[PDB]
Amino acid sequence: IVGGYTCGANTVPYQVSLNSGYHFCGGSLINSQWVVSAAHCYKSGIQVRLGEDNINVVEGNEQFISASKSIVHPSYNSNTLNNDIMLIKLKSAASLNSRVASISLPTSCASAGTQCLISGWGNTKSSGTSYPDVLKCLKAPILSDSSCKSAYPGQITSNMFCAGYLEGGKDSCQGDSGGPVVCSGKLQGIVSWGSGCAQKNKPGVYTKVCNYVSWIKQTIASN
Ligand SMILES: N=C(N)c1ccc(/N=N\Nc2ccc(C(=N)N)cc2)cc1
Ligand SMILES: [Ca+2]
Repeated sequence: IVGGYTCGANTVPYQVSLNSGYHFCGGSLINSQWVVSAAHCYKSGIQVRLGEDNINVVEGNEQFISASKSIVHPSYNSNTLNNDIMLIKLKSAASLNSRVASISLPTSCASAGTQCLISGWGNTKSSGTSYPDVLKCLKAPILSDSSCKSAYPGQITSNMFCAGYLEGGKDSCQGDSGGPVVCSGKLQGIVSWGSGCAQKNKPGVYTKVCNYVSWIKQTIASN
């Protein structure tokens, strides 16, 4: 997260870190046994780390649970990142508590202008690299689809939206991938992609979760 702020320990209790020996993506807990992340975060041997704040220090609220199953969206296209969404089932149910909480799926889509909370342990620099240890947060509005598609001609699909600040300075970034964009109490976005980070006229691109709620619910119900 570039230009964000320190969330505060466990203030984003649905935020998970996906770990394969190191943090490599965020993900959002959607129930005790399921995380949603970006399909581009897919790897074998994922451990989901819940209750994390400082991802490099055991602070006492963590639950580390291995994934039993990863389900990448049927139509995920890694070239275009269209349908950049994946479900990860945990080997065992997370113990839900105030610091490890699920986030509601949308029942409908969010609108341009809606303010969202984007969070992650991704790079905090737009030039160069600094990875934070504690969770970073960014409040960012959903941008009109037209500004999104103007920003990234030929790359934005109906399964994507832009959020952030065309001015630059405030964005998600590498390492935030897969993490939540939560708007009005619902997971509306997954950190998906962008050009660099917090660059002028290159807002964050986010998987449009509300397109996937049927698939998520059906997939979870069947798995
Ligand atoms: N500007 C953003 N919103 C944004 C930009 C990039 C982004 N990328 N995530 N992850 C990512 C993963 C791997 C590489 C790599 N092969 N070197 C680079 C980036 C996630 C969000
Ligand atoms: Ca920790």
